[PDB]
Amino acid sequence: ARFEEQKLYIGGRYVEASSGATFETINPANGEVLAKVQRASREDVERAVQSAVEGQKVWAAMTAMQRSRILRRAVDILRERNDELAALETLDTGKPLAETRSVDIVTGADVLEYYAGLVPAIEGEQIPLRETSFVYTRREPLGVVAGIGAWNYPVQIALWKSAPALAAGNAMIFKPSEVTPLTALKLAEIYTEAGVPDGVFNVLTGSGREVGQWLTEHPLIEKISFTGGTSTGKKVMASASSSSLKEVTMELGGKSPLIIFPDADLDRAADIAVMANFFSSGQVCTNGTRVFIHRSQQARFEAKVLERVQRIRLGDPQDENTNFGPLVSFPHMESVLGYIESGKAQKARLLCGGERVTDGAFGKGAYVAPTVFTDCRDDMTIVREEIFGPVMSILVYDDEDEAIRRANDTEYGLAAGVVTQDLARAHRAIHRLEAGICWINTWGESPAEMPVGGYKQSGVGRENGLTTLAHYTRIKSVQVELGDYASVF
Amino acid sequence: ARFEEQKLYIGGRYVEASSGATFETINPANGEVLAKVQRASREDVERAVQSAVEGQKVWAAMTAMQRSRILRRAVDILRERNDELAALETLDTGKPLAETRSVDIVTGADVLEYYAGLVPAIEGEQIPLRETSFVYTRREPLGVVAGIGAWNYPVQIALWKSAPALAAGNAMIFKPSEVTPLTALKLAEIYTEAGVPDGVFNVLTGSGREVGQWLTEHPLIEKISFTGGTSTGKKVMASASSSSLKEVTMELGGKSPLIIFPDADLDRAADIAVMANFFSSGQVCTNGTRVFIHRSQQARFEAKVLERVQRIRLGDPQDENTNFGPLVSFPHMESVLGYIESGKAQKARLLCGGERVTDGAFGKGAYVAPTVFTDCRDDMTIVREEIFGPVMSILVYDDEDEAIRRANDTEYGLAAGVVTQDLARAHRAIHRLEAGICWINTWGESPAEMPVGGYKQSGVGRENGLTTLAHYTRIKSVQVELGDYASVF
Amino acid sequence: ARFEEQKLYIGGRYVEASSGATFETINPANGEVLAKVQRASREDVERAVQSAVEGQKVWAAMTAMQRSRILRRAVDILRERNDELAALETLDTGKPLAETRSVDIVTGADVLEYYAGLVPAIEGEQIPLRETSFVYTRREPLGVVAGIGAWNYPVQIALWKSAPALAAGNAMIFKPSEVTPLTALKLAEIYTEAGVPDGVFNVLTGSGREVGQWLTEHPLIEKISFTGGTSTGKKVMASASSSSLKEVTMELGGKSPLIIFPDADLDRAADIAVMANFFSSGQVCTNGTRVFIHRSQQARFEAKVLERVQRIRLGDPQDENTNFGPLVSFPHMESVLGYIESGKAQKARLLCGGERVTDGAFGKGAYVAPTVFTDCRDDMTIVREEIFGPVMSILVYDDEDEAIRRANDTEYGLAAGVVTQDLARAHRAIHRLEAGICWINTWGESPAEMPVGGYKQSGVGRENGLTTLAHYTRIKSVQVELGDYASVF
Amino acid sequence: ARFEEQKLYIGGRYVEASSGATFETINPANGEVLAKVQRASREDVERAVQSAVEGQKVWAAMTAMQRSRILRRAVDILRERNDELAALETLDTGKPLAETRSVDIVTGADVLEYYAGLVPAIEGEQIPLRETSFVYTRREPLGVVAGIGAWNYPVQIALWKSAPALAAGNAMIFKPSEVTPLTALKLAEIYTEAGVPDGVFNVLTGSGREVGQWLTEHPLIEKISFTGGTSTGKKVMASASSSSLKEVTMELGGKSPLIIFPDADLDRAADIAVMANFFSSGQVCTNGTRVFIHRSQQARFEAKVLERVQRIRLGDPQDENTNFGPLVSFPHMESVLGYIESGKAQKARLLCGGERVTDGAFGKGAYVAPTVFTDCRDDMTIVREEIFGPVMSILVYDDEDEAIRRANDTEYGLAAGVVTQDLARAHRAIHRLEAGICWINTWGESPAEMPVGGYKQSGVGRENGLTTLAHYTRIKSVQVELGDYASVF
Ligand SMILES: NC(=O)[C@@H]1CC=CN([C@@H]2O[C@H](COP(=O)(O)OP(=O)(O)OC[C@H]3O[C@@H](n4cnc5c(N)ncnc54)[C@H](O)[C@@H]3O)[C@@H](O)[C@H]2O)C1
Ligand SMILES: NC(=O)[C@@H]1CC=CN([C@@H]2O[C@H](COP(=O)(O)OP(=O)(O)OC[C@H]3O[C@@H](n4cnc5c(N)ncnc54)[C@H](O)[C@@H]3O)[C@@H](O)[C@H]2O)C1
Ligand SMILES: [K+]
Ligand SMILES: [K+]
Ligand SMILES: [K+]
Ligand SMILES: [K+]
Repeated sequence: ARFEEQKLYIGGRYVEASSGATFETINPANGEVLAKVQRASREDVERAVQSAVEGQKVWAAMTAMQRSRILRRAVDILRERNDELAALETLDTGKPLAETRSVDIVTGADVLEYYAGLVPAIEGEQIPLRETSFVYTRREPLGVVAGIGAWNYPVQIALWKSAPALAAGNAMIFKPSEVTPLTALKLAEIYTEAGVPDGVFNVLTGSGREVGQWLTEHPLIEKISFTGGTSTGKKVMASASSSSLKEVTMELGGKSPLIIFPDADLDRAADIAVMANFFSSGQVCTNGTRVFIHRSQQARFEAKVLERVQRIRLGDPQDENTNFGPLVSFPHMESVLGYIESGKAQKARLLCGGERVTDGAFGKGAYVAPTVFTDCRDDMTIVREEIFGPVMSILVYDDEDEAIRRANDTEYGLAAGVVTQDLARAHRAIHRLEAGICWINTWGESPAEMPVGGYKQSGVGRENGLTTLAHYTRIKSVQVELGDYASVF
Repeated sequence: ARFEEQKLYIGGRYVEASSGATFETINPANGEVLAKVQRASREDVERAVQSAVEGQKVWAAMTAMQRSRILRRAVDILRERNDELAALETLDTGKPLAETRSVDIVTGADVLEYYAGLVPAIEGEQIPLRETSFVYTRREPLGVVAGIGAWNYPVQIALWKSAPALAAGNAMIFKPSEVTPLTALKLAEIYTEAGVPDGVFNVLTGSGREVGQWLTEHPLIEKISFTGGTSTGKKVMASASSSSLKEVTMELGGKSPLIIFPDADLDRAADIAVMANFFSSGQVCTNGTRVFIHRSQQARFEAKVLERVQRIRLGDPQDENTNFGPLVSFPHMESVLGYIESGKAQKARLLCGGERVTDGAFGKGAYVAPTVFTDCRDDMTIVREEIFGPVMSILVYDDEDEAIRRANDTEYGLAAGVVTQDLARAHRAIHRLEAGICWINTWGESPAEMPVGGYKQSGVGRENGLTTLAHYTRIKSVQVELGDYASVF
Repeated sequence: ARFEEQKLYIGGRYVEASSGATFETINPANGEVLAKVQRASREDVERAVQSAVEGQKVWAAMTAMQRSRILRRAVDILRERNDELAALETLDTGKPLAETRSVDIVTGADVLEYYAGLVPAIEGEQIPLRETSFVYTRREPLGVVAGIGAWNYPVQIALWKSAPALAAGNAMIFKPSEVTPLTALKLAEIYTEAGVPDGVFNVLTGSGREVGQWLTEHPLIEKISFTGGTSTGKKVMASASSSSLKEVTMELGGKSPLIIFPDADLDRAADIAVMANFFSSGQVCTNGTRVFIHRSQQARFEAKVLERVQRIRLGDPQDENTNFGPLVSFPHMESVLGYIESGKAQKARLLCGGERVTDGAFGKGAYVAPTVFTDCRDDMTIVREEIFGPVMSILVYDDEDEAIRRANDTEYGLAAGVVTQDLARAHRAIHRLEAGICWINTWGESPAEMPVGGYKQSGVGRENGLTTLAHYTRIKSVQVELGDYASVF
Repeated sequence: ARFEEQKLYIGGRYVEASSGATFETINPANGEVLAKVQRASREDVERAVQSAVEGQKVWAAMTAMQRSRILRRAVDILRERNDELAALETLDTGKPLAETRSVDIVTGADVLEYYAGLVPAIEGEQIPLRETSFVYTRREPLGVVAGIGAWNYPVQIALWKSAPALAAGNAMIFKPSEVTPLTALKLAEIYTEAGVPDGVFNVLTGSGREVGQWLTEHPLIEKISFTGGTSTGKKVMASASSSSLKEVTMELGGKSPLIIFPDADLDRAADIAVMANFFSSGQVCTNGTRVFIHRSQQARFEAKVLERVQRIRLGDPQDENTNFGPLVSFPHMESVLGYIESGKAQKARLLCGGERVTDGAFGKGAYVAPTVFTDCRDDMTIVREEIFGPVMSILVYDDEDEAIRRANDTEYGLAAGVVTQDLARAHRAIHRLEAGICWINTWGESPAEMPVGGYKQSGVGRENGLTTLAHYTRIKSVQVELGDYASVF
């Protein structure tokens, strides 16, 4: 009701969907309906694929430096419109304005800026075999690719997916999460306004079980880049494989361990622990939700965490002084409380929070308190399963190697981190920790240069860094024969 | 009956399976039963996984140069045992001794030799962010991986899969094709005898719908490398994804185009065409089974092909003078004849062959004649579908761009090739042809340095070359923070 | 003088030289003094180094993307000021405005734009040795470097040297040729205006015998990048070497061969030959001044060359219709006339030109007519020596291997090119030619991505491409021991 | 003489010099003449170049894997002959058999083994410009190169220079130090015995003033790789430069700092310091001859050094129990004694040694006792100059930035190292140290994978690692024009 009805974006403009259906997006801070949003039909998918196939030909036909200049213009527009977009993202996600205006668009554009600079650097190889033959490889665009977004960092994800895709000369059809479809459409406008050819970046809104599914099954789409839950991830990846043997990137969930070594500065450890659990109200996939503390440090560490949790400024996300907002959706809140209850039921020691915040106004949003459990065990549900809400589990150990083994003891493998002042501990531990994203004495920083993604069931492929650009191309090997050809027949 | 009963190979030795079942492998040249072969049970898979998990730890703990030296020793043994292995491969596949002793083991060991030299070259990156922080990446072994083989080049495939896997410090459990399980077991012996730790290369025999399936579903196996039909490929890839989100390499089938440009030397074109269709009795996946000839050259080209087909020495594969043997299996022969019949039924012009060779002795094997159809059309079944037997389809064109468009007009994309003496034609055509493996004025050569694999539904990932070694590792990003950490809380 | 006296540029501004000496730059089109120019003293060099050492620390302390953004801003300014700069360069060099407006600044800025995007891509390696030790490398700035320019492409050369230097975090002190000091001072203003810190790009004017010598001798300068004559190159490289063991880049002269094969399009061949000899009035280092024609093509090719030479618009370089200006200076003209005279004396056949152009206004300038000699012999002075003027030598050959051996029979090795339609001959010929810069069926194009430089006495090191960026850093290996250290004592 | 007269090695065999001049090599342990050695004449150099030019063509014409196999065979032979070679090297250099048996040949062969595996990995780039033009690069051999060796690690240095040279398809003419010519001649026999073509590795004996000079001046040699003193390095590099513009590699001397931070394990620190000063009797270029100790640690650290020095087994290098031999020659000894005398004169505090060892057999040798000076000052001769003998200078510091600035305050920059347990200090310190070879908590280890070389006046270029292999090729860019060529004329 707050906004005009949102339409699909195809061929450098808004078009009417052909399903007759809509859905609504809700501000989770107050329950207000933000907008009616159209549902893409199976035929709308077809339209967007045809648009993308054509746009990609125009885009790939431009020179590298031409793509580079256009993507830079988009970066520039993103910089200037940083605050408008953050405000929109705060409305849609409930995340504090303090975060969206300094992180979401900022780090999204950083990656686009990075890749824009790298377009002329994409190169194949040359390999001499003998005087009369040699080989060269070509890195060619995949063609049409599809991105599927999650709801925790809507625009950032769109950017981190579309940037390398477009830089490598592909077209992307992007499906934002049903929960957070607003910023994705703005991004499509900005691309068009920067000079990105019609059809190169199209946005389809709708549900994953339909639109997402249809993108995953389409025989003309070459690759799917997905970000979401491990369970969904497996279904998306399977449908992508069985339909037409597509390429896949999977950025999934985790239960990332944070190991505080017994020599650690507990102030730093505590700051890290709280950042690794309560930023974006605990809705970051790389969150360090299993915190290992050595028995000699438990009491002091718990106190230091407690002092920090107590000063967390939960509040209205539109207030600049807020640094902890509501969760993204009332149903997701219900799921987090469900997990919190299991922690209580399973005799984990509640250190703080554990409840919904219902006091005046807060009752109108989906606010869960920053919750900390301690004296947890490896068989607890809060320790084994991804919660995706502000729930830290503090776990005690006595042997550093035991801590590592337990850290590794999971089907997840997204992130890991250690806090220590010791050279040998830092590097030796990090080397044995089975995860794709590893932090020493810090947490959460994810530079454009740094390739990120999960080990095991936390992912397939990577985002950011040089490697990701390469994986939005396909290798063609060309053997040139300059001498004679011999047949056995 | 010819050989002892074949057992599983686990932990550097032969072990009894626990299914109680066996199957038989047949020499397709004479129908003789070569050997009873044990069927791996679900519990045998578990045993091989546990063996592999342990072996991989020993192997990965050795230095790079230590792995290098051992893999070189294996190469050396492969060189010395080249003729024994070829003879065995000829018995199992029906492929001429002329091919197995100069190609199969030779090119298999070449790739192992290549990768052996490259072990100390595997490196991560280093990226400075600022005076107080930097990033380094590590390329770490995947751990336990599984190879699944096809029956056309049994030992070569095992080698091309296991070489980069082992070089990157992984363990591989290999499942050869039911049709051709013999050489894979020999390879396992040779690895052990070269100094490869127990469990690093294990072989399970059995059927794909069982053992293959169980490997694909296992939660402790990190990656599946598969080589086989596109249809099977899609099922394997989906099961690999849905079970535990494994990494995948898919080397699948194709309907690769060969375009003869109107300036081409027709002698060379004909030699290429016949090599690209009748080597290994037409059972090569990269076969150029759709041959485009310009209307001005059709008559002369057909004659030149005919002169070459007529001198093909079909015969007993154990005779050195044979250069065209039977197909791999009587059922596969029945399938090829089925396709041949459809070509006749659909009014394609039979140029030669088209029948089973039943004359004295040949009636005891599964021999199909080298078959050539001409005046074919893009909607014919022999033109649209992979036959995997000695069946060439000659197709006529008038516009070079039309030829390219038609070459591209398929869901396949494994290989492509052009014959021309013109600089501009060669490179411009090859650039527009949608395939991973592209030949100019030659066919079938696949050097260790050259990464090979399909576009579209012909594959995911690559084999051979530097890139393949890298993809048997996983990237870990490590960010080292050397300065202060700032918390918003 | 047309312009005010030109001062040194040190620390983000113009400053007075302390030599009390000047020289003048003259317009070679009319003999007018463009400007008095100050000569740097030793003290001024010392000042420039101090300024550079301080600038470099500030520049290096910024982040990659900060440097990137600043260089991009410089690109924008160069794009805007393209015409002003072109006009100034035309005054200083005598090159036609039609060239300077479309080549010099455009391609200079192109290279800067390329490197600006690459700054965040500069990466070290990481190598695992064993569980308790690993290595990582850093690519660190060299520090302070010096670029010494040539007079034929003054601003372009300043840009191709300073771009990777600055992109890699260095400061550069640049000394333009005393013949063309004007545009380098403009570039320095532009860098400063773009946000490049004071001291990072300083310009010293003066002679090679003084200022240039002092730069190569200075113990605080880490690298000299030099473009100019081979003889001078040797002296510069020896002084850089023996003084303090500096790294060096040398882009020197050539006598590059152009081989026209009997299957060449002769219209393309003649276009290529003329472009390869008469662009910038033949003052391009990579010029194909030895043109090999097959005997069967001689008459026809000479006629085609003559048709093109006759329609060359020799004239006032400020007239937009001019495409052939005077030479850069009167003494250079005289040197070229001497060579021309030598050609007549040694009985080459003059096909056209061979004389100074003196009619009307031309006598006030340094105009040499486009000159073609034919029936040349390998022992002729005009065939052995770099003339650096508009003088083509046509050499007849009978077979292809003979042409190649003759092409290679020189101490030079800057560029080479072949003209042919045959696929095999193009690549095979090019692989045998001993030159760093090779063109097939074209000439002169030098994309930012393509490493360019000389073989043999034509060069050391490269410019442009990824490699050049790397060669403006130095490698530091860091070995981290995480385990025990064993002493033998 | 112990051995027969040593001849030149040219073209796969020994040949007579044409100088009619000889010199002798002497065992520095007893003063005995080991052998007469022929001096190469200019004609002999000319012969060696001709032989090399022809060998290189044969070598380069083989395939990568053929070269690889041949170098591997050389590795095997070196492994077998390790003890014979060690014993010979001990005779020529005076280094303890315990070092030569376990370091010199082992690590020399290690590097050869590394590069042998890398030959097939040498690759060019391919860059697409537009649909009608692309670029590929070739990495071509340099051709004939020369290596000039030093006397402290004769065979190792011959191996580290020749390995990448030969791996990249070059021929190398090697001139060992006149002080230690014996093992280089052995290596040449071994290469030939392994299947290296005649002329590919030739050895010339003689002096630097003659033979070495003639090699740097020769117009057909493409590159000089030099290891030795900085002063000589400058002369060599200037002669290589000014003669014919050769590429150069310089591995020069140093005054490398070892910084012991207040949080260091002092037992490790003392072990590191002693190893960094007294291994090979202190005749290692990367030696940490400036040892920085914090004031609070001074007394304790000196005592720990003294305990280790006192148990050094100075003795007959042929005794396996010896771990500290004499210096390489009597004049080198005298130079070291002069430096020691200078240290006493300038009032450094002698902690131990400081004298020639003359008792019994020792007087027949060039034995200098392990010497430690302490309370040194930055302006002392022993602190500023490379002594290249067993002389440690201990320098006290008060804060960490002071130590680093003082470490950096030198024209040298070969190696640096820090000892500390702190994570942040280790990396931060190392990043500020101006040296090409940096060790954290260790010293002296130089893996084949790790690029080693000097900053500043300690070096130009690198040895070992991937980069060094690349720097033994030259880059040729090839631009293929597939479309029209436009001329302005
Ligand atoms: N790696 C990281 O950093 C990550 C960062 C982001 C959060 N991360 C993950 O995101 C999850 C939140 O999402 P969820 O509440 O579980 O819904 P879903 O995971 O299904 O929603 C994701 C998207 O999938 C589309 N979708 C749904 N079903 C589909 C189907 N069958 N076929 C095709 N598509 C389908 C759907 O429309 C939506 O757009 C968390 O669990 C985190 O693990 C980690
Ligand atoms: N790219 C190239 O070059 C290639 C080179 C080789 C031939 N190439 C391909 O090989 C095919 C021949 O094989 P096919 O007659 O169709 O049997 P299948 O393709 O099923 O046999 C392949 C393997 O899959 C295992 N398997 C079967 N079902 C399974 C299941 N459900 N889960 C898990 N595994 C399963 C099975 O046990 C066998 O080992 C040809 O069509 C070529 O395209 C191209
Ligand atoms: K995975
Ligand atoms: K695919
Ligand atoms: K050179
Ligand atoms: K230097």
